Amino acid sequence: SGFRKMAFPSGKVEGCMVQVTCGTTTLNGLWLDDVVYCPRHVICTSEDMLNPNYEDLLIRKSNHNFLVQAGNVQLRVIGHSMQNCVLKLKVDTANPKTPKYKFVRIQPGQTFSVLACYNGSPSGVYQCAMRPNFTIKGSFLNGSCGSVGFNIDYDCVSFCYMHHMELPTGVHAGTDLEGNFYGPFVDRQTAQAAGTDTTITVNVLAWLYAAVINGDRWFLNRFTTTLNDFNLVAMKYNYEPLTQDHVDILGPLSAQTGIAVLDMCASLKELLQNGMNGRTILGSALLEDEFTPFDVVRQCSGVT
Amino acid sequence: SGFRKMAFPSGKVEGCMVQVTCGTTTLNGLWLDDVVYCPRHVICTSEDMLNPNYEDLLIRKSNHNFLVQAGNVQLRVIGHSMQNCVLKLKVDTANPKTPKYKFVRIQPGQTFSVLACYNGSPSGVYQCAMRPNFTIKGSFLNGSCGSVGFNIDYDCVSFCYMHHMELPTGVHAGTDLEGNFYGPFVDRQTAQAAGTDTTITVNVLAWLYAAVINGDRWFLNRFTTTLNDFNLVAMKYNYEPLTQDHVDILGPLSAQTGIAVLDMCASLKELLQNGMNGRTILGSALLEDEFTPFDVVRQCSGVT
Ligand SMILES: *CC(=O)N1CCN(Cc2cnc(Cc3ccccc3)s2)CC1
Ligand SMILES: *CC(=O)N1CCN(Cc2cnc(Cc3ccccc3)s2)CC1
Repeated sequence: SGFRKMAFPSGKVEGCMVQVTCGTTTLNGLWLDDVVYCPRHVICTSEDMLNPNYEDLLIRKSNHNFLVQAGNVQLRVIGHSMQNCVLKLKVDTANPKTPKYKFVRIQPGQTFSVLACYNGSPSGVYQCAMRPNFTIKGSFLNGSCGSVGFNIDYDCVSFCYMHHMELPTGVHAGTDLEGNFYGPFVDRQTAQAAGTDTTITVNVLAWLYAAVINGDRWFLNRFTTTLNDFNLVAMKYNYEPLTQDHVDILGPLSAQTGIAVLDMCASLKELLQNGMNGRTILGSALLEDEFTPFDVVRQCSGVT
Repeated sequence: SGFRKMAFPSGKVEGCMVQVTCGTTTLNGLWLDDVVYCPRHVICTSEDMLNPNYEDLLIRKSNHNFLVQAGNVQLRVIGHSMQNCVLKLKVDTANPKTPKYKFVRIQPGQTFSVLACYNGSPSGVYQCAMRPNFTIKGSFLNGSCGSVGFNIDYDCVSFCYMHHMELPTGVHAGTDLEGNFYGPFVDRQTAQAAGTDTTITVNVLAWLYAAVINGDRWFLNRFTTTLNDFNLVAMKYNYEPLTQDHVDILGPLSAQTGIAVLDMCASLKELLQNGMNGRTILGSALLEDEFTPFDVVRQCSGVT
């Protein structure tokens, strides 16, 4: 028993982290097979970041300008190309620690682990969610760009995020491993405001199910509701609308606990309307939304 | 910017996890050099756990009864011994992935990362703290025993915890790597109640400093207090007494923010007395106590 904000084991990803330096900028790269992926803003000076023309800046760079170091050994760059907002640096050596992998583009509400790195070296691992406004709330200092987000399915690492920037409000933006930003963000030091950071309703319900499985049951009430009634309340509280797809995904949790999804929605509705009254659920005084239904099943079952 | 509950990268520890089976019980083992460490209750049947005499049960076990598997390859056991509540299984092969390591016994209030494992395979990593009542609030299912807690200092892993049991209240108990339980707990299926789970005051103050460094400043007030006055309030709220040693340890955070430790104590005193009033600090609606002052400095500076 017990329920924790749990990250995937990071070993498979640690073996892929490298340092990439172009001129005076050093950030992280992801080395998979004979390609190193990194944010294209590694070619920028702090002056360039204000309004960079990446194609033009890249013309002044040659393979030998990209210094790639894996541990304390230098990798030989034999090609370079820009794919959207990432650079792909072809090296002459395949990463011998390359795990089975995929590049996936996640949907808002999906969680993933981040291996925060500096100078190609891992500093820590934590769990994030792609917010409904396409930002993530991470922990990233200067030098952390190029750190990646991922999920693991037994032995296959699905990379979903590469860190590129921090908005003026302290929230984070990045791309998938094809270099496409999540949301409307651009790799430019310009006015970029995030939209409404709504709560991931389906995740909150999954976490309420985890609470029941782990013994926290005070919030269970004698009520039920409908999808439409619940959604009127969810709209009022800046929660994402709950769909039949979300109800279906919560089916295994509903089956395990014997609590119908709509009954849990009515418990959530009362928590939104009445608050916690100074009480806690799974050690939290707020409704946690960074556990998906899959995460709750995975953690409550013990998938390795 | 941003502040997350961050675990150490788990790769160095993943390379040490093995499966240990004795009869019908399978749990995790830690393989360092040519020794595999595991909870001694691996020799128990569910019937034995009620009142086990470990020395007597161990007499009926031989080296060949301890099945140790690292990945899909079997390790040859050439010796076995009991040290307190752990068994040390000498194998004929040194773990080629053994990192630089130490065995440390932590004090309450200290944090560490846990690599939750099942059948010698890593499932996830999360951050814990040794509670003042010597329990930890983990996420452990049956089969997770033998999973370990650790800290890392650059390339040296300091192992501090091995998981042994869950109390009837859903909290966890275990040993250091010398096999001595933290607290008064015993490896027996018997009535073991935990003492008061008080809040780790020095950790809360460190986390308030992290909040200020990361932009959350609403809770800063116009007041100050003294150690004795603050401690009268801390006693009332089941917070650990703050000592001059704790004040000294908070010195670098005080210096970085320009907020004197006693002024932060006065902010904490008002938060205890008035509550949060529906507001949050670093995404939390409660005062977080599982970040030490060292953790805050480490994360806010980017140590790898
Ligand atoms: C996320 C990440 O690692 N990066 C993107 C943001 N930059 C910010 C900086 C750029 N240059 C720096 C050093 C400097 C400061 C002032 C004048 C000249 C150079 S920090 C870091 C990389
Ligand atoms: C923490 C950990 O991994 N362990 C300590 C607690 N045991 C509990 C169990 C013991 N035997 C089990 C299977 C069984 C159930 C009922 C009757 C006979 C066998 S679960 C697991 C290991």
